[PDB]
Order: sequence, then structure tokens, then C-alpha cells
Amino acid sequence: TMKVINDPIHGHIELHPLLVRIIDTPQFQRLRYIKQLGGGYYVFPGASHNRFEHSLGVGYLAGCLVHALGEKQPELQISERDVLCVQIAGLCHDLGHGPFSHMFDGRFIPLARPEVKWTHEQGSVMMFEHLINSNGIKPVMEQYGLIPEEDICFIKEQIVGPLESPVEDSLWPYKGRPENKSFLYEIVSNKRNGIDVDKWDYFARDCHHLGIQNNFDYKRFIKFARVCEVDNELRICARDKEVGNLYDMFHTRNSLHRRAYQHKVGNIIDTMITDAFLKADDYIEITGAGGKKYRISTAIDDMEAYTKLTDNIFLEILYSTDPKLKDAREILKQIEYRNLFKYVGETQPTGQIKIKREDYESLPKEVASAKPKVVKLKAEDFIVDVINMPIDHVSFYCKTAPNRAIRITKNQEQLIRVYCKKVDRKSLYAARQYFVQWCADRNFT
Amino acid sequence: DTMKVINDPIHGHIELHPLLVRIIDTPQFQRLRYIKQLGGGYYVFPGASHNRFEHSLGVGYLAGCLVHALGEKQPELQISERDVLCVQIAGLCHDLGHGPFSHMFDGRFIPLARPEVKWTHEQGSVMMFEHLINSNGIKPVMEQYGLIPEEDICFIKEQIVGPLEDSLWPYKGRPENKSFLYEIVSNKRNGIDVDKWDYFARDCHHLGIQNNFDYKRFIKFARVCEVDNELRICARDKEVGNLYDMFHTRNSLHRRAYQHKVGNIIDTMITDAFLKADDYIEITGAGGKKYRISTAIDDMEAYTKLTDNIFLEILYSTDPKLKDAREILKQIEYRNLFKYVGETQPIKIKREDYESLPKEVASAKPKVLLDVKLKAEDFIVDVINMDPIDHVSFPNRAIRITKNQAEQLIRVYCKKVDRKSLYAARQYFVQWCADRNFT
Amino acid sequence: TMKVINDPIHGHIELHPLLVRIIDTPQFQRLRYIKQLGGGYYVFPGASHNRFEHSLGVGYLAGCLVHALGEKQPELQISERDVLCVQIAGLCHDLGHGPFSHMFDGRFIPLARPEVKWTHEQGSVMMFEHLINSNGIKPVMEQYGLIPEEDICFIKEQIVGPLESPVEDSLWPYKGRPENKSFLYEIVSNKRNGIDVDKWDYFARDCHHLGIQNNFDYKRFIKFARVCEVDNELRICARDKEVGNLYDMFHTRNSLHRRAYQHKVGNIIDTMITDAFLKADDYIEITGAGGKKYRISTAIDDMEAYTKLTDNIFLEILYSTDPKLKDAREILKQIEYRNLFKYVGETQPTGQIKIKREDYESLPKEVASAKPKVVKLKAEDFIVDVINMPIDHVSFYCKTRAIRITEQLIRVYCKKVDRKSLYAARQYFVQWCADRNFT
Amino acid sequence: DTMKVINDPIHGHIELHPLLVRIIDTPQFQRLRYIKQLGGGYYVFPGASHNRFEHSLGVGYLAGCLVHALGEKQPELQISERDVLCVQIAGLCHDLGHGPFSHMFDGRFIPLARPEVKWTHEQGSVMMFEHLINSNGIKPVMEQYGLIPEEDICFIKEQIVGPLEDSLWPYKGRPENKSFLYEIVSNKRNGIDVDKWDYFARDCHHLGIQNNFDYKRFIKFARVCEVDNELRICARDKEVGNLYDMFHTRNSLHRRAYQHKVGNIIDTMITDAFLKADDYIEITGAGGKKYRISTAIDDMEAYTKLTDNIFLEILYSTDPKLKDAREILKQIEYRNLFKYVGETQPKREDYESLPKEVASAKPKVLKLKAEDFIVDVINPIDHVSFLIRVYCKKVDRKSLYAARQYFVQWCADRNFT
RNA sequence: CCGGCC
RNA sequence: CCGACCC
Ligand SMILES: [Fe+3]
Ligand SMILES: [Fe+3]
Repeated sequence: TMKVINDPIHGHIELHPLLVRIIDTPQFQRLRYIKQLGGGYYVFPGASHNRFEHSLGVGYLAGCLVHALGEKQPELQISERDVLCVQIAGLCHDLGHGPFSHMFDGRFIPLARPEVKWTHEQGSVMMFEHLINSNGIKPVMEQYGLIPEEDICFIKEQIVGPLESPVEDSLWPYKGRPENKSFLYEIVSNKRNGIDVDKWDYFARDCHHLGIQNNFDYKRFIKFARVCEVDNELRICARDKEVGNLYDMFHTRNSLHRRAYQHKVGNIIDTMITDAFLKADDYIEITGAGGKKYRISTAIDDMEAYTKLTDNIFLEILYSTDPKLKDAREILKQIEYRNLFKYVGETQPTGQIKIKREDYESLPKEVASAKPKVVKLKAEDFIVDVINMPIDHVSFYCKTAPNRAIRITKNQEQLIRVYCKKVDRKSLYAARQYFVQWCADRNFT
Repeated sequence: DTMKVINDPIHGHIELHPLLVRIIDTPQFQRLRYIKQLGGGYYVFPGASHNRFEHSLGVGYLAGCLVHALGEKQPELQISERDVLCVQIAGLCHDLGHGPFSHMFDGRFIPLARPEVKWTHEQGSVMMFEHLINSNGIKPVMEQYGLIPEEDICFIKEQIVGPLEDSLWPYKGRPENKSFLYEIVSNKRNGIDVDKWDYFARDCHHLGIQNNFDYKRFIKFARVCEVDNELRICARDKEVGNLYDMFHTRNSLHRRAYQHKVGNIIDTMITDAFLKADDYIEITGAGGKKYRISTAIDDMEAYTKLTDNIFLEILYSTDPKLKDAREILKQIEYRNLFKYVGETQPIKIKREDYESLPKEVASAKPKVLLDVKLKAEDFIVDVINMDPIDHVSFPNRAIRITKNQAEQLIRVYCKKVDRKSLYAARQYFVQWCADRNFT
Repeated sequence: TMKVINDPIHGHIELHPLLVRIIDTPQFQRLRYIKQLGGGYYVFPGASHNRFEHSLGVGYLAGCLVHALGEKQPELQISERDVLCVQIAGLCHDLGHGPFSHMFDGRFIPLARPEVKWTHEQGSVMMFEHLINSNGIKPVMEQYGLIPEEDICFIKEQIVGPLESPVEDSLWPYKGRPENKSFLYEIVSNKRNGIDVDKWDYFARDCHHLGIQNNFDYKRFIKFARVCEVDNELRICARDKEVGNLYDMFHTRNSLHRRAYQHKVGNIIDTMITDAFLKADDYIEITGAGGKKYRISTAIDDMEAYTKLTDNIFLEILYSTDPKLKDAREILKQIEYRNLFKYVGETQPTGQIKIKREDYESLPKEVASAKPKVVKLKAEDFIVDVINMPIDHVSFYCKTRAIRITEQLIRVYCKKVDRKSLYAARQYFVQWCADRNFT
Repeated sequence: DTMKVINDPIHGHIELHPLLVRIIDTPQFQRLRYIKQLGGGYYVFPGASHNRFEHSLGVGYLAGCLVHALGEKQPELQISERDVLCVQIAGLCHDLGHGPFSHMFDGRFIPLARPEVKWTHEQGSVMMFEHLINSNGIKPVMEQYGLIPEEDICFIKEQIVGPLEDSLWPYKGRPENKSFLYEIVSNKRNGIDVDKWDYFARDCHHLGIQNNFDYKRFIKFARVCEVDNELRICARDKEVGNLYDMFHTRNSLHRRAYQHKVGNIIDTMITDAFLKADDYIEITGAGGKKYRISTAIDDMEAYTKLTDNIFLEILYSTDPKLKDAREILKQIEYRNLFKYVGETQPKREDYESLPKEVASAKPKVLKLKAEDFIVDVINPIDHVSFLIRVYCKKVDRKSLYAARQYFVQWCADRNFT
């Protein structure tokens, strides 16, 4: 058979029934109610896109890029099973994300359970394993040509990376897929070369749903790629006559990152929503496997509970009558009545990074908030927003050149902000005083 | 204060006066953030996830632009501030009363569950606006900026709903001199209005429909003339071509919105699930009152807290009674969807006895001629009547030179998708069509 | 006075009365009858664009680029005296092109007068000087704030460069403007960075008239350009987020110069037109001032005669019944019946370049073409077309002072027979390759 | 031989049959390379430098595509390769009769020069095609590739102009059952043809105007049906908006380009130059006869060399007799043009003496008037789906108001207001 | 304004 | 595969 899904950004995205069966399942539709770009919802009016369009675009792009590379280089005779595994990994382009999208593994789960080491690529891999084990797809994976012993290892390594921690520079620590298909591990999720379909898809989707000028045209980049050996190792490389397209892509990436993903009021609302969701973690719970009340913070330990972790929790604070949920609803109401936290002051740290994960960030900030730097009163619960998170690409090899044409490498960490809302004018003066104190205190920022 | 500005993908920068901001900054208006215009179409159309907040902002912007263009083009209208504020407030209501899942709630859900209650979203918008004004103290601000609530609010409600009440000016908020301002946003007569234009533009932007319509030119070329006997806002320029392609795209995406096959079944399933879950989810009102799922329309204080979230309130529900109901929602998350048993074409139907339409369907589908078994309540019949181009186009008269040139499907989707029952369903559909009235 | 010109590429081109006075002269309408691609029209049916629109576009682009630099960087004191002066330099950057553009000085003049060195930039300078002295342009130059004694020298240096040859590396060899305006010599005629308005405009025009994809957009480059000091001097630099745009521009340049300016049949037709002019050089007289009869080749020595030397001469040979022009006319007729000189072979030797300009090129090629390279007989009527005519030199700003980040093709042509000519062409290509420094 | 391909900015690749190539690569067809499409409109639109050569190639391509699509779609019409080649040849040779500056030569010049002869450029196209066939030896090739000259040539000529001669099928090139092939290229009745599509597309390409009509879709949705009594080509699908946009494009092109005031003034000045230089320009025809500019239409040997070059051949002329003519050309060099004197609304040969009546009314208004009188009047629907301009020769600023008043008085007195 | 449709 | 070479 053959299914096809219409998406506005990548047009017609064609899928095969294994990919659909993984896709059209309860543990992916949860994404339909978690916005990919969360904190702009009350800042950028049009940025209401959900994870569905982002995942669809990533799947379409990965399929096109792996189908072009193999018709324009039919010397290795790759197998459909590998592409299916890569597509499964790609459909986890943002899968692990929970409420408020990237916040869940960005600023929610690490902030609430500081001792827990969890990342959303590993979470996506585990959720995919749960989907396989619950939805009964493995027998039909072996029926329709996939071997879990090697295909599952390949897909898991594509999704997460090096599963183990072997320390050997002159070795390939990836036994999931044989090196005769090494280039296949730079198509769906690559963090070193930077040629990944995810960035393309989410740049195009964010531009389409925000009305910003996106010039990049991935069709030419996909259509002009071949596998070439660079330095005793094989990498997928594009042609010389595309460097302007990738410059446009990089400028689109930077424009999207600096307009939205670090917006002032966007980050302020992100911080307020994240704090309100976090502070109610234990007493507004969902039930997982075995009926255990494994709360939102602890829901990372089980996938059955982790399924029901969506943006609804936000609303579940806004429309709740319980006395314990009072504070959350109150704060949300102050968000609705335009009593937002107005923000003033910014810095960037140069002294390596913080010691703790996020706990000590607030306490030192509150401490340094007060100082005798020449209004009245004083406070301690004032916010501290810490955001942590020229194409440097050498995959320009030419197909005609067997192992050359690198074009001489194409020729050539945290932002902290404050917010004071004591009074109409008193808050501005207090914010200036605190900005002075914190600046003189933030490790000589 | 002064103008605020909000960026939208459709109309770019939308500049609003302080009164419009005060209207926008309300819980009863920010509730619209979780109301998708295309609603259920999301489960079959990926990108159509826009919300009612931008739709309201866009309708307010379009109405302000229209009134400003009319004022600049025709100084003889003598536009004042009361008209501008009232028109903006009425414009920002282009879906104001819409509840959970918008047109699904009143087009298919509320009328199906309890046919005895009159539910139209314009009256709900009027009640919600009244609650907003009363709670938020809007009347003092309206006095503060010079507009008169006693007539502007009545005019806004009439524009939101229609006739205020002997075929002599049913609207009692404005005299006969402002005969064109009442069709800037709603325009129940002609069928082309700023609400439809703006939401067409936004739907085509977020759905992949190719919209060739340029609304700015139409706005810039508006003058007030006489059509038959009274004043009517007529398009000064000859935009017949543009509006031809406009109605083409309108039919394209209007019929795209009324989805077929998968979309219709998904919508019906969602509705039926809400109807089953009505008893197992409670909504709190004002004064401690608890109104059931369907009866929450009678109080605007409680209706302010009615958004799509009720959907989620079943998806996160654990009370045992809703169990079955929750499963039906699950039935659209996973791909085990039911197939539709056909469609047919036909006034004989109103807001009464529609809830028994499947029963008559059950009269023909079960126990059909030469048919054995396969009989149940599988009928989930859908009636979508709801509410060339044949455009009506409704300094000294005689210039309005007009140029030269129904029932929806009887769709009964079978709740049970059994493969064995497929042949029985085909036979039942043939018998039903050839028996009742249709083909 | 304020003129506006509609161009397909640049839209509305605004000009001021000095530019109009220069334009509406006999020595500019001469450009209107000279093909941009002389031998490209007999290959591309759309390439009928003339040098007139190209000059208009180049002048407009130069004016825009010098007008932006001074509004977004008002430290170099750019005045109305400078913008018009530049625009004039751009508008006359090709004023001296002869019949069939680059052919006239590319292959004709070296064949006709090998002892005289001629380039169409010198022709532009001489034609502009004649225009100034004859059309009374000095009074209106002085009327609109210009000093002809220095402005004419500045424009002439803009067209060609250093009028004199001073022996000093560390010197400013221009008498037009001091080094405080060095950037002004990087707008119309650039030899190092390759970013000049001339190339932009003629690339855009060739793309419009050849159906090629034009990715470069000069509007963004203009809007994001500033003057920056690189090596003790001022140079025009773009923004960092434009390197893809300039890569697209360079690839457009390469594609245009490998499709059209190196086209096989285009160059063959260029050679045929050149031969027809040569055979008719002695029998065609043009009369200037004083009745003096200057031939086609010698008309470069008088501008009054050189004005009336356009592409019409081609037709003036074709529609001629004079027996002495017979041979020339014959060749032109062979162009119409498409009896072109068939060509086989294209080699480039590694032994530097050709010694003479055009005379010794033909004779040695024909002579060496015959050898016992393992048909029969021999001939000497074989032409030899030798055409001579990567992003590091382009500098751009780094952020918001910033600095930069971190040749002879020879072809032949034999038109003997369908098979004999091919064999002889292969034999001659073998012989020339084995003889011309083991080419 | 083999199929040829020509690159055009409008239609991309244009594939031609070898017979079409043999027809094209002839002097009487390559003559179109030096005849401007818009003609005098070029001196008003610097980008409109396209010629009739690419227009003819494009019209041939469009007609071939349309006929091939009709043949493939509906086999009951029994369209063969002979019909396709004949339609293509009629497409390529539908404007061979155009003279210098295209429509100016017969719309403005011929009626003044020779009012006793009725001359339309379609007849010139027919005569030029006949001369092309006879001189270039096309008939052996037409016989070689399956065409039958005795009737195929008559069919092509009929497609160019129409009936050579009881209201019963006047055409004699093909039977009455193929009544739709006669309106693919010319289409005098319906008014939509490949010629109009191609020259609209090219005008919009070279003028900056927007082109909304996609001809490929219309071709792909074309079927032959019956409206009243006979077979007629029509758009089977409802491309009504596309056709309305095409007609809007037609109206815009006609209003802006073909009716520009300065364009008409340029045409009038070139026309006056030709009328003055008629007696003193000799063109060698066939048999050594010398045909004037006006009398070169009677012999195709002289008419082959009658192109826009004669313009330049007056501009650079040194004979004293041509002096006056050259001087009038000199005016365009300095943009000295006739000024506007007003507009008014109501055969070209009868209007040859028009200015005299203008001199009858402009003089002694409520000779200088005769001198300044340069009057050049130059004066969806039925589709199956699913003004006077007296250019003022005297450009005197003081006399401008008097000339305007005289023209107004003349118009408001004689027959108009 | 004689190469604008403001 | 001489008005193209890969649109
Ligand atoms: Fe140039
Ligand atoms: Fe024509």
C-alpha cells in the first residue's frame, strides 16, 4: 500500500504503512496539542503551530534526501529497511517533548528533578520502543523487512547517538549499522556537521506560521548530493553550486533563533508558565501503568504516564477550583489581565557555566538582587531568566571527484535577564538598582 | 494611552486603539485562544490549527480599515468616534460566542444532544459581551473615551446578531442614515463580508488553498451609493474579475472545510463522544452553580470558561462513568476509523426530530429487503445543511450598474467498521436510498 | 524636468534633466540601433535588446548605488554634483560601441587595422567628448552645478581609468577626484572586485531575454551596502548575510558567459559578419564633417562618421546591388539560407597566448592545418576564432569598523562538404594540436 | 534531417518539423528579423525590441501544439500529419506580409501613398508565401513529407486570409466537416487564436505588464463541439476566469501600448518621412525594375528588402533630395515631436486628405493651421465556454494656445464637441 | 510633463 | 542530434 499526507510546508508527504502505524498512534497525536514553538503563543500571535507539522516536515525532508542520494549514486545499493529505520528515528524529531514543547526536556524536567539525567532524544527512543512493544508492530516489521536485532539498534543509535560510552578515538563505537552505510547516520539527526532535515523543516514551518522571509530551498540541496569519502571516511556531500542556498538557510536559522526563540516577552511568559506548571507537579497527577500516580515530574520514568503529559496542564491550572491549585490559577489570571512581568536588563556569562543545574541560579540571583547602591522596601521573589540551550560545513565534495573537492572548507552560552513589577514607576527604579547589583555580582559580568 | 500593534501572518501589523485593547484583555475574550476555526478538520487537515484570537483581531482590523476607507473616500458621512468604537467592538465579535470546537458545538453537538434549546452563537456572543462589559467595567472606559454605551452597545449586539427585535428598520441602535455600517462585518444579506474575507484569507494561508484575493484594493475602492431604494456600500472599482476568482477559491475552501470521508466521520465521532461524556464531566458557574456539559450556555460567567479544553477534560478524565466516552475519542486518535455508508440528496427538517434521523435510517438499514442480521444502532447519520457566482452586489444615484451574466448530503456513517458488515452496509445504503426519497 | 523610463528589468527609471539632455542627442539614439548581443540574435530569437536599454539600466543602477551611499553613510559628503556625474559616467560607459557590439572591437578592428590599438572604452570616451563639444552640454552642466574642466575628466577616468601613465606605485593617478572619493571609481567600471552596476544590469537583461533563472537580486545588495576601509583605502562592501546572493550572481555570470558569449553558432555568425564587413571594407564610404570618406575600419578615427556606423551597415551590404559589394553580400546571403561555416574542434594551447592581435592568427592556423596525419587534396580557407575577453576579491561587512571575513578559447570552422569538411576539420584539429605546443 | 528546437523566453523549447525549418531558413522569412513587432512603439517602450520573427515562430508553435492536442484527444476528427503541418505553416506565415514598422506600414503609410489600391497585410502575407514557395522550391519537400501541394497550399492560403472567392462552405481546401481547422490560427469569427495568445504573451514579457493567462491549460482542455450548425473548437472545461484575465490583458495591451500618444506621434513622423522619401528611394525588384517605397508591394522581390532599415537609410542619407526627410528624422534625435492638440470621437484611403478638412476648420477658427495639422485618427463575447488626434506640427509655445483653441472650435463646430 | 497614469 | 548539452 501507500499513504499520503498533505502538509502545507513540504506539500505531499508520502508514507508507508509501517511509518503511518507508528505515526497514527496515541503516543504521537499527543504532539497535536503541544505547540512546537511554545512561549511565543502570547507573544507572536500567529505562532500557534503544533508538533504535527514539524514532524511531518521532518519526515518528508528525510525521505526526499535519502531517496535522492541513492538514485544519484546507485553504487552501494542501499536497503529499504535502513531508510525505514531512519524515518522512524526522524519521526522522533521532537517526539520526546512534553508540555510547552522543548521546555519539558529543556527547562521543566531538569529543573524539577535536578538529580535525574534525562534527555528528549533518549526519551523519544524509549517512547518509540514503547510504541513498538504496545502497538504490536514488530511482527509486521519482520514481515515487511525489518530485523529488530540490527534495525532497532540502528534506529536507536540514529535517534539518540552513541548508546554506550566507549572511549576510543580511532574506532567506530556504532555497531548498530555497518559502516558501509555510515553516511546514513547524517540524514535524520546529526549534531556535528549540521546538515539535518530537522532544522530545514522547522525553519520552513516557523517562517510559514510567522510570516518571516525564508529564502532557503531544500529541493536543490537534496537533489545535488552524493556520498563521497572525505578523509578515509564517507560523508554525504553536496555540489559546489549551492553555497548561496546554504547561506540563506543559515541566515534563516539565525533570524528564527533571534526573533522568536529568545524573545523578551516570549521568554518571560515561558518562564512564568514553566514555574506555574512545575510548582504543581506532585498534587495534579496522572496515572500510569499499574495505576500508580506517577506525577508529571516522575512521569519520565514510565511511558504510559508520559503519554498524557500535554499542554492541557496549563488549562488544568487556569480552570481549577481546588484550594491547593489556587496560586497557579491566580498567576495565570494575572497573565490574562495583562499583569505581565515587565523586563529590564540583560547579560551573558563568560565564566564557563553554572555549578548546579538550575537550583543555585535563582538563590544567588535573589541574594544579589539587594545591595546598597544608593524607592523603599525590598524583595526576594524577583525573576531571573537564564537561557542556555559563515557555513562551517565541509560536505561540498563533487561526485565526479572520487574523494576530493572540499572547496577548502567553504573558504573562511547563557543570557540572563531580570523583571521588576512592584509599581508603575517604583518597579523601574528598583529594576535599575537590581540590575546594578546583579551586574556587579554576576561574576563580574 | 495610544495604539497597540499585533503581528499576524495574514494582515501583518494590526493597529488597535486602547478601547479595542481593553476589550481584548479579558478572560472572556482570551478564552478564544483555544478555539480552532477549522476545528475538527485538524484531525484530517494538518496545518489548520489557527485560533479565534487572531480571527477576532483580524476582523477588528478589517472593520476599522473599511470604516476609515469609507470616511476618507466620502467626507459626506461625517464619521465620529462613537461609530468607530462601536464598529470596532462589534467587529471583534466575528466568533465571540463560539464555544468548544466552534461550529461543531452548535452545528452538530448541542442541537443533536438536546433539540429543545435554541442555541445560536450570535446570541451567545451578545450575552458574553454583556458579561464582559459588566464584569470588566467597560462602560466607564467607554464614557471616558466619549462613546455612549446606551446606544453603542445595542448597535454592537445588533451587528453581532442581526435585527434588534412592521418591516421598518428592525435594528434600533442606529438611524437610517448609517445604513451601510451594519453590513461591514456581518452582512447577512449579500454573503460577502469582512468576516468571511479575513477568515478565507487565514484559512487559505494555513490550509494550502491558493487564495488570489486582494482585499486591500477592494477596501480602497469602496463608496456609498444606492442599490434599490436605500444606501448601500458599493465597490467603486470594477473588481468583477478579482471577486470571480475570489468566489472560486471560496467554494474551493468552503467545500474543503466541510470535509469528506475521514473528516466528517471524525467530527461525528467527536460529537457523539461529547454527547456520551456529558453526564461524566461538570462545569462550575457563578455563585457555586454547577451546570452540566450541555446546559452551560445559560450563564455567561460559566460560559467564559468553555473552550476546547472540555475535550482534554475527557482525555485526562479518570471518573469511571466516562470510560466508554473516552474510548470514542481514542477511536479517532488511532487509525481504526469507521467508513461512511454513503450519501444522498433531498424543506422538511428543522432543529426538531433531527435526533431521530438515524432511527428512520435504522428503519431502512436494518431489516432491509432480502437482508438478514447486521442490524444495530450503527447509524451516525450526518446532516450538513447548517447555515455561476450569482453575486448579488447589494454622486446622484443611478450608478449601481449591476453587470451581465441547498440541502447537503444524507450521509450516514456506520459506527461499526466490520469488514463482514460491509456488504450488508452496501445493501442497506441501496435500500435506504431507493426507499425513502432520494438516490 | 523629471523623466521616467519604463524598463522590463528595472521598472521605473527616474532621470534628471542633465541625463535627459545627454540621452536625447543623436549620439545616444545611435545606441538604439546596436544589438547588445550582435551574433546572439541569430541564435536566440528573443535577444533583440539593444544597447540603449542596457545603458539606461546601467545608469539607473549606478545612480541608485551612489545615492544609497550617502544617505546611510553621510560622512563622505556626497552631493548632487556627484550623483549626476556618476550617472553620466555609467550612461556613457558603452557609448562608443560599434556595429554588433563586442564583435566590432573584438574581432573586426584587429583584423582591419592591426597597427592601431582600439577598445570600446576609448570609443566611449571619444563619443562622449564629441557629444559634449557638439550638443552644447557644457551650458547645462554648469546650469545644474557642475565644473566641466574637472567633471569631464572625472567621467572620462571613470570610463577608462588612468589617462596618464605615472611611474609611481604609491600615487593617486586620477585628476578627477581626490582619494577622499576613491570609492566613486568602484561603481561603473571595476577590474578587481567584479561588483559593478554594468555587470548587474546586463546579467539581468540577458536573463530576461534568454529565459534563464536569475537568482541574484541587486535590490538587497544596494540596500545593505556601506563604504569600509580595507587596506588604507575606501572600498564598497556588502553585508555578511549576502554571500549566497553573490555566489548566485557569480554563477549567473558564469552560466551567461558559457551559454551566450561562448556560443558555438553565435561565434560562427560573428565570424561570418566580420568577414562580410572585411570584404566590404574598401567599397563602403561614410561621410562626416567636411565630406571626408572614412571606411568602416577608419571611421573610428572620426566621431562624426562613427556616429553613423551602426548595425545598419550589415543590412546596407545585404540590400546592395553594387557589384563591388558582391562577395560581401554573398556571405550575408549564406547566413540567411543558414549555410553557416560548419565547425569541428576547440583546443586551447598552454604556450602563453597568441603573439599578434588578429593578422598572424589566421595565416599560421590555415597553414599548419595541412599535414600528413595518417579525404585528399588541401585548402587554406579555415577560420580561427580566438576569444579571450573566485569570490575572495569581494569584501563585505562583518556585523553592525568591520572588515572582510578572515582564458583563451580557440575554435575552427570548415564548410567544405557534409563529410569531407568533417574529415578535414578532424585532420586539422589533430595537426594544430600536435603542432601548437603539443595542444 | 531531424526535428529542430529553438529556445524562446515565452514558450521554452519550440520543436519544429524539418519542413518548418526549411520554410524558416529562407530570406523571405528571415526578413522578419529586421522588422520590429510594435514598430514605432519601440521608440516609446525601450524594452519592446522584439521582432516578427519570434512572433511567427511562437504562433507556429502554439498552433502545432493546439492541433496535436486536438488530434490526440478526439480521434473521431481524423486529424492527420498533413493537417498539422499545414496549420503550423499557416501559423509561421501569418505575418510575412508585414512591412517596415509592422502595422504602421499598411495602417498609416499605404493609404496615403496609394489610395487607389486596397492593401491589407494578409494579402501581402499570401503573396509573400507564394513567392517563398516558388523561389525556395518548397513544393518538392511538401510532396516528400506527405503534403499534396495543389490543395494543401490552397488550404494554407485560405487559413492566412480566408475564402479565395450559396452560403455553403466557401472554403475549398478541406471538406466542411473540418470546419474548426480554419479558426485555429486566424479565427476571424470567434476572436481567440494562437496568434493573439503568443503576441499578448510577448508584449507582456517585453512591457512589464502582468501575464495571467496560461495557454497550456486552455490547450489541454480544448474540445471540438457544435454550437449552432457546424463543428467549432471550444474550451470543454470552465476556464472562465482565465479567459476573462486574458481579455483584460488584451485590453490593457491595446490601451497602453497600441494607443500611446507619443507612439502615434512617432509613427506619424516616420510616415511623413516615408512619404517625402518615396520619390527618391529606389529598390531593385525582379528583372532590374526599380520599385519605390509605395510601389514595392506589387513585386515581392523588392518587398523582401523593404524593412525597417529604410528608416536608417534616410537618417544617414547624404543626397540633398532626401534632406527634408532626413531633417524630420533628425527631430527624433532631439525628441522634438509634434505636440498634443486635443481628442475627438466620430476608409483610410478616403481620409488621406483628412488634414485638408482640418485645414478647412482649424484655419479661420472662432497656412499655419494646415502646417500644424498632422491628424492621425488611427481608429467573453461570443465565446463558447465550459480617437482623433491632430498632432500639432508647429511646436511654438505662444501658438500652442491658438492651435488648441482652433482644434477645439473645429471639433465643436464640424461634427463633435 | 510629451518614454508616469499621479 | 549545429537556433540544445540536459531546462
Ligand atoms: Fe555595458
Ligand atoms: Fe501576428
